[PDB]
Amino acid sequence: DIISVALKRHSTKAFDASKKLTPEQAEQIKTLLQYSPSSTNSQPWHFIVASTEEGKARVAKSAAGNYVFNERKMLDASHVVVFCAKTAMDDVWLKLVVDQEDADGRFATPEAKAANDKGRKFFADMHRKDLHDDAEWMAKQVYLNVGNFLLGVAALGLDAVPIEGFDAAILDAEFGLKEKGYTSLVVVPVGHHSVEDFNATLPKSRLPQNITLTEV
Amino acid sequence: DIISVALKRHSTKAFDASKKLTPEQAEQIKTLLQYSPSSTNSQPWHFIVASTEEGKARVAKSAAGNYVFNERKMLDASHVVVFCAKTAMDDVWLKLVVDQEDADGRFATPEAKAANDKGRKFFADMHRKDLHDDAEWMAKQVYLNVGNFLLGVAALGLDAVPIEGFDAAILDAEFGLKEKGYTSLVVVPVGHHSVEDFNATLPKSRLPQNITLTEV
Ligand SMILES: CC1=CC(C)=[N+]2C1=C(c1cc[n+](Cc3ccc([N+](=O)[O-])cc3)cc1)c1c(C)cc(C)n1[B-]2(F)F
Ligand SMILES: Cc1cc2nc3c(=O)[nH]c(=O)nc-3n(C[C@H](O)[C@H](O)[C@H](O)COP(=O)(O)O)c2cc1C
Ligand SMILES: Cc1cc2nc3c(=O)[nH]c(=O)nc-3n(C[C@H](O)[C@H](O)[C@H](O)COP(=O)(O)O)c2cc1C
Repeated sequence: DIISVALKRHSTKAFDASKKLTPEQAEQIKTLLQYSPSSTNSQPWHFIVASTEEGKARVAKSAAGNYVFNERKMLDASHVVVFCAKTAMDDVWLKLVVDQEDADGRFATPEAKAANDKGRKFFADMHRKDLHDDAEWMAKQVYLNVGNFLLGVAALGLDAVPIEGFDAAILDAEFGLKEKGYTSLVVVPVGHHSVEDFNATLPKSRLPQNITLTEV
Repeated sequence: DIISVALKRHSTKAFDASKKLTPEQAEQIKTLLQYSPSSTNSQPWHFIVASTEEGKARVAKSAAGNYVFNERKMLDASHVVVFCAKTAMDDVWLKLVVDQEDADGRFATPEAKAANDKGRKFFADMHRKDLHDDAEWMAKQVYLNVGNFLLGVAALGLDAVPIEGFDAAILDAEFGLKEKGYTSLVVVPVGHHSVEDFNATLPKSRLPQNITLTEV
């Protein structure tokens, strides 16, 4: 199932504006973003899904300067996801993680809740106090979600492309992510490709396993 | 159904050592690692898949210090992959990627290749000179590959777990990395779950969409 899905999914370079997402797939697109794994269930992310031609326009302002080639993907596609990560990891936000676990039924007795809180506060203190790469630590959790997402919509029969070529500073101001405490990382449109997408036609290229893989 | 994949996948806490992956799953292990997307198709990664008990043993040395609780996962699983990323982005890896694309037939005229090649060195030079996030860029792409991998193995009917609690320095010395020009980031075992894995039983926990998601 998944092997040939991974072998034909491709970064679409041109979208068909009229092919809109099913009312329900517009809710499973929501579902794949939430139920993705994260270091100690940190989930240090926030998502802005733009489905309107008012919302899709505000994001595409980001694709300025040397990013002009990525703007039609922002507009022509039906549903545009903007991946964001926390700037810094506060104590109350990790309190929110465990309490949500508590309500969802992961702990029998109270002892386990405290333990996880500090199993989390071990790794958190490891990165936010000793290594001082918490921003980057949290960012890598979201690129994992990106990867989870790009295979998800592909198997769901939807076209998509991941994009980093955008001016984060404006997208941060446009939706005030600096004020909330977040930073844009990757913009993934999803929709349906036009035959104006020259990548649907071209064969996939990877480097051979003898270069990339080691068996022991 | 891929949505049911995201709702039934779980971080396995105990593997059954007997149930080994079939050689076809053992040839499918490699393709998901190979055919994952990449920013400018850099693919700044290397994978060590350890398939026999002595190969699995060398990896499990990482989880010997204050990470012992994660060590049996590396021991009982059948195929253990440790994701690695390049230290620094050389010019020749940019040379081999595009040359490999040319060999697979992506460029009609030679001019298209050169355009593709430096559009790559636009992002590359930006991260190695302008941004200073030479390593962190070569790290986030493989966390993305992890994400693609974690849903692949779930949909493949396989049990898996991401691991960060390991001594990167030890495993890098163990297989003589960074001299290689690579770095361990995450260790992913995959195999089949044992009766001792009480994570398969617990209800999935996430933060509610009202917290993490904004529709515009
Ligand atoms: C998986 C598991 C294995 C064993 C031997 N037990 C359990 C759980 C259990 C309880 C709480 N948590 C918090 C937690 C959640 C996520 C992450 N994370 O992946 O980050 C870390 C920690 C995890 C597992 C459990 C329950 C509910 C009752 C009993 C007696 N047990 B257990 F027998 F101790
Ligand atoms: C993090 C990330 C960022 C990307 N950014 C862009 C981009 O800015 N512009 C673009 O045309 N493609 C972008 N891509 C698509 C890649 O060029 C593409 O995945 C790679 O060439 C392999 O092609 P494939 O998606 O068909 O496997 C990005 C991919 C990733 C993973
Ligand atoms: C990057 C990453 C690193 C992880 N490292 C560990 C780890 O070191 N030990 C562990 O028990 N679980 C680890 N996990 C599993 C997470 O705790 C788990 O994904 C999270 O609690 C949600 O659980 P789920 O995988 O069942 O959806 C890791 C997960 C990710 C994504």
